[PDB]
Amino acid sequence: FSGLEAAIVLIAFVVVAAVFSYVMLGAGFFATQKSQEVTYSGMKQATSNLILDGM
Amino acid sequence: FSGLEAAIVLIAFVVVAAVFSYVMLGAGFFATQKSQEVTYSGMKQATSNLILDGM
Repeated sequence: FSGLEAAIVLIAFVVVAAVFSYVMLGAGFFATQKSQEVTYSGMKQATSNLILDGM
Repeated sequence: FSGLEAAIVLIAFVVVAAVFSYVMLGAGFFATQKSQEVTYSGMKQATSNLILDGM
């Protein structure tokens, strides 16, 4: 049994990690960038209120 | 009984040895050179992965 083949796999473990890492970050930024949008809209929802002024 | 004839055979033992030796090496290099190819392809199999980037 040789670690030469272990290397072959070690790539695969690392690569899928990096790809998941890659996407999760992308998934994550979008998660954040979405989480930001709802907040900006959230405050804009309340503060965009319009009012009847006087009689 | 004379070793003169033993020589005649001793050639034959040596020759088939050298031929087997000759081929086994050739069989062996190919074994190795094959063992290398699968490894190169093996890493190339994992690392050649392609990815969808972003939305």
